[PDB]
Amino acid sequence: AQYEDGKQYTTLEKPVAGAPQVLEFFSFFCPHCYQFEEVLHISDNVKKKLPEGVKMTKYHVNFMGGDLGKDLTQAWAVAMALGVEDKVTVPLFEGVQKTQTIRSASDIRDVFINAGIKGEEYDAAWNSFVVKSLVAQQEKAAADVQLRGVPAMFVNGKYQLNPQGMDTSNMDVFVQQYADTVKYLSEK
Ligand SMILES: O=C1CC=CN1Cc1cccc(-c2ccsc2)c1
Repeated sequence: AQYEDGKQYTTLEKPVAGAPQVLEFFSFFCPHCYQFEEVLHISDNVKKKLPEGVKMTKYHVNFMGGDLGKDLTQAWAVAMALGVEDKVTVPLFEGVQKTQTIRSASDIRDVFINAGIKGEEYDAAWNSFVVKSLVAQQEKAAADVQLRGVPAMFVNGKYQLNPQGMDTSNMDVFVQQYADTVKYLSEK
């Protein structure tokens, strides 16, 4: 067929009940994730093609970058809680991988301050149990699929995107193939 299990996607042998409809994982340490988000704009182009009533969830992971990797999962929880993902995603990626100016939790915080989140607001969120809960939700979702690599995207707890089964000669074509595959999977 045009879409084939093992080609554009794979099928989880242990399906996850109650999983987010479309679930993306990344790390700000992850070089391919930098490409996915900053250059390919995968999340945006996937979202722009999702059926009505299909929501997209994006979570950070701990298994890259040690201590700072865990700090970034907590900062991503702050970003989600405050709803400022679209303000901090670029400077966090660039801070970690382009300028390499993010070396500590304080450096992460500076990115939010520069993006206009007030210091008191950031610190209250950082220390909040709402954010602890969001951190737990990120960890649980990744654990549910035994996640050991990023970038990764899952659909309905059942299917995992397989971008290695896609032509990478043209960036634009690759992105819409990925997006069309997520749409196809969500409609299964
Ligand atoms: O996910 C995959 C599979 C193979 C490579 N990658 C990562 C990547 C990074 C940056 C650009 C491309 C790309 C896609 C079409 S033209 C250039 C692909």
